[PDB]
Amino acid sequence: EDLDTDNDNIPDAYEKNGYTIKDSIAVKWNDSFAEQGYKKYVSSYLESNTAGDPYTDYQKASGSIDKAIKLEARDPLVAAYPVVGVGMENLISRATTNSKTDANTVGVSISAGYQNGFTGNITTSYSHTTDNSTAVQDSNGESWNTGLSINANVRYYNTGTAPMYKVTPTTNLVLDGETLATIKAQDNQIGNNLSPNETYPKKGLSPLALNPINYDQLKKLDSGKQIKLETTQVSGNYGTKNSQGQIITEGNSWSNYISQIDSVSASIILDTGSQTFERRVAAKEQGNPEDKTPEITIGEAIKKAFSATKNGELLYFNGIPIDESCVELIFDDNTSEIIKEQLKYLDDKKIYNVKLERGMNILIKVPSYFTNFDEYNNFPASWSNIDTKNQDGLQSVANKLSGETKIIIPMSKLKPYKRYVFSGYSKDPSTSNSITVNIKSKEQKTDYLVPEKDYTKFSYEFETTGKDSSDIEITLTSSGVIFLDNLSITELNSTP
Amino acid sequence: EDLDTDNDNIPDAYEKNGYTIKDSIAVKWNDSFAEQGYKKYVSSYLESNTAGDPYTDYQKASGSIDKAIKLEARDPLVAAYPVVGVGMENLIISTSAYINANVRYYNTGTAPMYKVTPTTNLVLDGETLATIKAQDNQIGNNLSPNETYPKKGLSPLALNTMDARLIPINYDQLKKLDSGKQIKLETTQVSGNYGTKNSQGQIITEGNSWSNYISQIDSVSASIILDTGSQTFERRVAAKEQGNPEDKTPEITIGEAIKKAFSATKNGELLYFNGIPIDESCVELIFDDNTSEIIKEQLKYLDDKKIYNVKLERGMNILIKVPSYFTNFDEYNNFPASWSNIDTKNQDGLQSVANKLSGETKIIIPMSKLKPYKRYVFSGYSKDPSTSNSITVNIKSKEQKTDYLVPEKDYTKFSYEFETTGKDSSDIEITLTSSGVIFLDNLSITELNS
Amino acid sequence: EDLDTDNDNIPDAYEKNGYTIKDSIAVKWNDSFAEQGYKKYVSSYLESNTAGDPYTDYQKASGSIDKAIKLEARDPLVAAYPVVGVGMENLIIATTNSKTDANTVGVSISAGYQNGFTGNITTSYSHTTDNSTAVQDSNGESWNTGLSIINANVRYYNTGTAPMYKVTPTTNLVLDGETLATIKAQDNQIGNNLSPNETYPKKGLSPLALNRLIPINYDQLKKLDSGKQIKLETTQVSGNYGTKNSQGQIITEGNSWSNYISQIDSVSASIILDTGSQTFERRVAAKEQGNPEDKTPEITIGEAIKKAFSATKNGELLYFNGIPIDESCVELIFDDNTSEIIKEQLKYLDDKKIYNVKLERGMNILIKVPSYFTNFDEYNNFPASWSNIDTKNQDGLQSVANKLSGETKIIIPMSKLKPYKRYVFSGYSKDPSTSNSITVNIKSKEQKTDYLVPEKDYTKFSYEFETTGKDSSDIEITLTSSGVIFLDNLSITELNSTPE
Ligand SMILES: [Ca+2]
Ligand SMILES: [Ca+2]
Ligand SMILES: [Ca+2]
Ligand SMILES: [Ca+2]
Ligand SMILES: [Ca+2]
Ligand SMILES: [Ca+2]
Ligand SMILES: [Ca+2]
Ligand SMILES: [Ca+2]
Ligand SMILES: [Ca+2]
Repeated sequence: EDLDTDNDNIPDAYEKNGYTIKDSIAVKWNDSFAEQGYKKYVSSYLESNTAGDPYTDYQKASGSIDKAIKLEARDPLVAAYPVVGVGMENLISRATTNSKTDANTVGVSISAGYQNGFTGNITTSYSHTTDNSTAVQDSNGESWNTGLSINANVRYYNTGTAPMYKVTPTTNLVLDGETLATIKAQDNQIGNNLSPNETYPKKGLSPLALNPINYDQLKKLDSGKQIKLETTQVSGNYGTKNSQGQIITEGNSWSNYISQIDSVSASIILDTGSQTFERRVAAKEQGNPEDKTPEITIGEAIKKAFSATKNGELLYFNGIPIDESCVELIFDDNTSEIIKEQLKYLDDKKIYNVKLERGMNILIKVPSYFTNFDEYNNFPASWSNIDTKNQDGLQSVANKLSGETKIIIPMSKLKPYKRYVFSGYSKDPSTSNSITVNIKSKEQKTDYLVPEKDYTKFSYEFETTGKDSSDIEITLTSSGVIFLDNLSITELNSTP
Repeated sequence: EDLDTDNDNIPDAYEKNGYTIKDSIAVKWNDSFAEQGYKKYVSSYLESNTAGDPYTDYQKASGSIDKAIKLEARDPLVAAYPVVGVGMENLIISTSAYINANVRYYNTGTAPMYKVTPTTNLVLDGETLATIKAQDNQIGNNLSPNETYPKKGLSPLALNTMDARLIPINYDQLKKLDSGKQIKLETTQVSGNYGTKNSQGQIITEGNSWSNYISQIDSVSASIILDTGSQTFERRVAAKEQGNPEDKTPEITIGEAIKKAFSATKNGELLYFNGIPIDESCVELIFDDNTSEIIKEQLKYLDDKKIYNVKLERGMNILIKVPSYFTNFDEYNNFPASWSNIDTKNQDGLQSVANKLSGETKIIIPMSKLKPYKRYVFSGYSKDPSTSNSITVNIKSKEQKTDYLVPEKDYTKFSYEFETTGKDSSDIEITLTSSGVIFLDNLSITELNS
Repeated sequence: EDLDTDNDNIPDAYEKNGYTIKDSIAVKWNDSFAEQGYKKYVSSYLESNTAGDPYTDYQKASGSIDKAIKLEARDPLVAAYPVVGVGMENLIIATTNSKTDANTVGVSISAGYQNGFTGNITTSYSHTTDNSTAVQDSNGESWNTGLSIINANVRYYNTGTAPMYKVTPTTNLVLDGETLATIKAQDNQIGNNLSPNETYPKKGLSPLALNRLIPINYDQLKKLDSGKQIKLETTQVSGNYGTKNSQGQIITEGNSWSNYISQIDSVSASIILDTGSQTFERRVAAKEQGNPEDKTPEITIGEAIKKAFSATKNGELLYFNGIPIDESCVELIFDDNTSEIIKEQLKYLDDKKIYNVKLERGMNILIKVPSYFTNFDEYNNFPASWSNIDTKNQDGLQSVANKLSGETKIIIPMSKLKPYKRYVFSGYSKDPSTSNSITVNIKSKEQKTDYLVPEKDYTKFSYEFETTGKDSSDIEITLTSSGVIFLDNLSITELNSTPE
């Protein structure tokens, strides 16, 4: 075991089967290393840069890279890749917020039930975190025509795993479908450095200010739509070591690698609700028989990309459960088609057990409130008539629904002018009971549900209107006995 | 031995344990070296730049770096890191309207910065007036630590160019300035260089950019700030990654970190900066949420129950605010106004002696030596073996404070937050009462934010 | 020996002790070399550049550097450092400039000095780049005449030991507190060459016109009218140094002097010598106090002065181009920290001389030679002769004294003094009987009288007197004693210029 075909100081056999770096030397992987904290790395023995990034497999695995790079990008399959966008703080004035997911979720259709095996949803307008949508937070029904009777505050963000140096973004002013001009940061709106999961200017500093609109767009802006600001391209550099040991970011353009990484990877986005992450994971092309990129499943990709913890069987991200049945998976058309085609040949019927291919797009939307009756409950109020003396749950226990259960959801906790979906898993062994669900919202809707012998997922939509309004009431009425588990509420796009 | 994994001219065995530099070559540490002035250095044996700065462990330890770098940054665990800001001295508006301001750059780090080009924000109330970047006319060639540009004894430089003349667009914001508002100045980013010696021996600061190292240093270190009331120092000390078994960064406590970072002397047990006590009980410690949580979690597993014995961790933020007036009844008393009901015959103090109080203590503080319109706190430690007396405070301030405190069997610290407003207002009255006989020690007064 | 730790072509044993360069190679020092004119060099054996300048110890000692560098900087302990400032000599909406006014404005003169410390203390110690100009065109009229409700003439100067190439000063144009604008030479006010002790343009050339138009307020105009204290601050200067290359050519292109300014200022002590007309600024390297690995040699203050200013030691007293610059023959001015260090260090010395105190890092020293000084031994530069002088004595401070019994008068014409300037009259007196008394009278703009009592040994006394106008009464100084008194080393030193 001494061959090095790609010449990156890792033997072919070790890199094919499994290796780890100890004392700056690659060693064969042994299962006893897991408790000591070492991780099992695998990469391609024919290419020195498996993920397509500036750093080779040895440099990533051994940590011999910039120390500002996230520890997730030390896996050869996870690329070091900045994701820089621009978000609007104020416009001129009234305070506004921004969302990196609304454009992705605006085009998802929610149905009452889900088909066999497949659990996630399908979007028609999949977008990345660089697309940003503005939402006015200081609106009280007034229009923008008042006052005038007829600059801009921005703050760059990084959702990638690598820092970008000398950031020069280019953004388009989208007048709800119209473009004034393309604007490029000339000399004073350049960020010298922008670490992952941080903004420029840093938190605690005033939003950046950079140096007109017609009544037709004012009428559009006043009625139901808000301006959006998205980046067409960003130019920046990366750091590498000299022969004298210095770090240089000059001539090291990130644009030399944008196209290569994007074409050998699969895009995955995780949205915790407060902070958002976007990762690229390398995959192999199907036709080529000389492509030696390791093949891993979707759950392994999630664990490697987001450094989730495998506490038993379910993955946990900083304590938040991100398991297949605890989140809302959103794919585009092609990825959903591939997953559905691959699921019929798999007896497990799990999305996370499906092999990861290049070109797939996955979005994970973590619920705002989720309960599983085992260890996790973050609902603002406790559900009524909770039964836990059962051992027939989806994972550990379930809820023995016999009668009526209600939940009190204050309007203050939920963001106004937003679209939500209520989801959960239900099972009825007798297959002779009916479920009636009523949601109290701006519009009251009544829907009937027929559970099956095994666990199935249901979903119902509702919207919240107005900061000052009535509470939200959800009730579950059962004719007989119904098994309930893994109830959750996720936040979809905003509404006019 | 002679094994050098990282190739930085220090053997791995020497780095794992202590080592020191004698005659520009590394040697094993011996306890007899401390009496001759030599210092004990420990660093990671798997990396050449433990702290993340442009200088390796051997260069820092042996002093083979720029001589303008402070001696604190000669320790491999303390980073050589400039902290450059801008401070506004005068503000001028005149005629539309032309804005000129008088500023002066500051450096609170351990390394000089060359060719300083700061960027600062002009904000009056949330809204940024403009983003200003210095031009060739107002770039500082040299900015040494603990020094300003221009140096002391020179007039502050004026900033009135935006290459041009700066001019606000609308007048409503300028008119709102008179409506009880002010202009704020904060530093967004600063450009600059560091010196390295080339193959001919000359110092070069041309291709060397400090921005190539900001993200890396800020990511592998902990931030500590020491404020003595007159001059402020900000330091970065390297810490290890929690989940990495291959991270060989040495692990040190908070007191060791402070001693290394600020070159504080230690006479037996206490820590002195320049004769100013900076001990755990002699200053005010301020932490953010995460650092406070880590410290509280780690304290319950430690018998001594001291902040300075808690292991330093990556990402922690510590602020040390040295009290302006501090007395310990032993060797230091700069209080302008004497106390009441004082009996100095005791031996049950925190370090040497204490003060015997029987009843209540009230202090009338003259405000002549006090800076107007600043929040203050009066702090100290109290002892009560009986655990049967209650302590309450009667405080005269903007909002009158009446709170209750229960002394413990051992020494306990009392500090109550209050806001003082009005120079031409009523005198500040502070009253504290105890039911029985109590022992009090380490009394101090500290300025805070206003 | 042969060991060379720092790789600068001089053995460590040679650097720890003295050494000298003969035939471009270092040799061990011998006491007999002083006759041939050779000098004894010491440097740090762990450092190539002891002084912190771009030139190593061997390059400095062997003289293999730019030939425009003064022989003072041939010593490895004396840094090759340019001190470039801007001076103004013409006002446009005829003028002299003093480079040691900010230092002497804050010095307070007292009659008596504590035993051992025969020096003064300043409050606003500044360097020769901080320059103040005094207008002499006005004879009593204000600037408001003629115009009521932009290009000035300047000339750079160098008081260092190294030439500056491609000089680009950044002068701070501050009138009184308020800074109107900060300006910097761009293309036509850049000096290609500026040798030490030289100006740009040269002495026989007209001053260059300073660079659009800057508004001037009116209140500051009458502020100048009340008192003329216009200042011309130089915040920074850009320039290059010359070094040889592989071809053998002198190169001054990427050789920025700013790469070395912070390093030199951090490992050295600043000393300024003012010789009445010309002013010199030097930097001498010193050691770190708490560093066992710092091998910089330790020298005293007198040794540092002799090394830095190339003074000649004629016996035991230092001489600078004939002018005596000994401790008792000049006016030493320190700042607070240097003064307290010297005061602490004197009480552990038997001799109790400032020149015997070890030089330390961060020290600031200013030397101002008196305008008129006599010692009754060989030097007497007063325009007139002191009356009632008894040269035949042996109890003098160095050789002889002035046996005083009665009254002493000196005539001093006003044309020999610069008007509107604060002055100091100083000397040493001693009375073995410890019973007589001395009274003095100074005839100046104010009639001031002070009393003085001598001691068993010599004790310096200092008194103030000012001048006003070019046409006024002559300055008369009276020395009156009851019994017999010994006087020696009488001097008059010119301090700052008083406001109009
Ligand atoms: Ca390989
Ligand atoms: Ca490979
Ligand atoms: Ca469950
Ligand atoms: Ca090593
Ligand atoms: Ca090391
Ligand atoms: Ca005590
Ligand atoms: Ca040598
Ligand atoms: Ca040497
Ligand atoms: Ca004499």
